[PDB]
Amino acid sequence: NSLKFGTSGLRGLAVELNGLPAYAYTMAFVQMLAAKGQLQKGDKVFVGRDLRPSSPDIAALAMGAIEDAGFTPVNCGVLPTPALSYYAMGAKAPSIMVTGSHIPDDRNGLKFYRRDGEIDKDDEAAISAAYRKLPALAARKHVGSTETDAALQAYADRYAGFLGKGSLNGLRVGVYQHSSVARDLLMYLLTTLGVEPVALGRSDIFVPVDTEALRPEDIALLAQWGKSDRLDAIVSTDGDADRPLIADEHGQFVRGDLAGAITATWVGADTLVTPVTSNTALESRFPKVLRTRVGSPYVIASMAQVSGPVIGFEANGGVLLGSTVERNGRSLTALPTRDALLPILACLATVHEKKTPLSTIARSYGFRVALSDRLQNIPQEASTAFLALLEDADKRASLFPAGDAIVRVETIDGVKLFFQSGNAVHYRASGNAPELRCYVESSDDTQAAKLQALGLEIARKALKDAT
Ligand SMILES: O=C[C@H](O)[C@@H](O)[C@H](O)[C@H](O)COP(=O)(O)O
Ligand SMILES: [Mg+2]
Repeated sequence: NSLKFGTSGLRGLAVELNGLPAYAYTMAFVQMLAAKGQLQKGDKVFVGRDLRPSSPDIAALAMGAIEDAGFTPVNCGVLPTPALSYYAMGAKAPSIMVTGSHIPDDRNGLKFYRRDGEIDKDDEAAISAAYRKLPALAARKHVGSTETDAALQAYADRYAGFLGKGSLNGLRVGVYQHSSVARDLLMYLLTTLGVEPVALGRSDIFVPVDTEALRPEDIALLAQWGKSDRLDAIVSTDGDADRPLIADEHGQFVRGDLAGAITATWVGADTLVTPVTSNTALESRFPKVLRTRVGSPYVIASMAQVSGPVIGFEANGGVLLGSTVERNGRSLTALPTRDALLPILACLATVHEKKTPLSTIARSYGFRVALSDRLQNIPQEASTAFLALLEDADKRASLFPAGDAIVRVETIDGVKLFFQSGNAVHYRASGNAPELRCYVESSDDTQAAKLQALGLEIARKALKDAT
């Protein structure tokens, strides 16, 4: 009942997914591929997972369905979503990642990959249609495929071999581990690159990290760790490690779209593709920016139409490298799905090459002061109603303070309100969980904080009133 596609992935409550649904959705997927002639009897399907409590069970159900359908499940254990996809795509095989990514800890999901990339919105519909048509099925777990570290090792080597052993010697970097599937990978990879890494804040409890809505606790932790004069940066990822979480030499967060810009510069990108929620200062630096709806499938579909490299990224910080990049005789092949290691390493490499701290690098882009947050536990019907309210000219004027007039409204993806002052407030329903997003831009830190608070209070009040 909670289980549906949305922005990307099939997601919903862990207690619903952990059972027949995970098995049946996996069956729908593989049978969808086989029907289309793309999967033949005995072909490999790679499965990976994150560190959510339900993830081992859900992976085992997925692997059961793969095998019952007549295909070969390959257990890749615990690893980043981009590691699984990089490896499976290199093997020309589909894959399934078990993760809820950023979503709350009572939820989980499945992220589906074809042999050549993320599933698209047509695929999502064909899976849902196939799922609907399945019989009333004998769900079965597969614990029997021994874990292979091949995918994690290949992924590590992608970066080690591209930058080269010892190429970042001199850096000292904190690794905020929490429950990131890359918590250990980052330690050994950084060490191989000549960085001195320091483990910080490992958690035996799953921590849902949303890089577009950091917990005040994580912000305070990054500041506290990063206030040491001993660290050049703190690096991390979210749960399934498709998004970076990067802080500078003072422990201040570098917003994901700025890490994305730093990465675009580093790889010498010709065209950038990013959603509408990315910082509006991007176009000031980069002359070819294609703006999209929010979500990886939208970014990928625009990247695919583009003929240096094509780079995609979102304000969540995930980077989608669209073209092979060359450097000092070494290649980094295209990986058109969100990655955290690329932006992390691009940021560290920039610091290393320019002998300049990350805060100065970040400031050099002159980004508008942006903030983002979300309200949790907001049903789809309630966020749909609120967003409709904002389409009424009278209602908009009623909800916002009179002194700053709304001069433009866009409904490309949610509702974005542009003000005469230059302020902007953007609301979106999350497609991945019952949450309402509020993103703002303003002219300085004080005004931005006030604007973020106002935007969230306006939504809170209107949501309570409509109830
Ligand atoms: O979130 C995960 C999405 O699939 C990702 O591609 C998207 O850009 C944002 O991280 C937020 O999307 P929502 O705001 O819809 O949750
Ligand atoms: Mg994620």
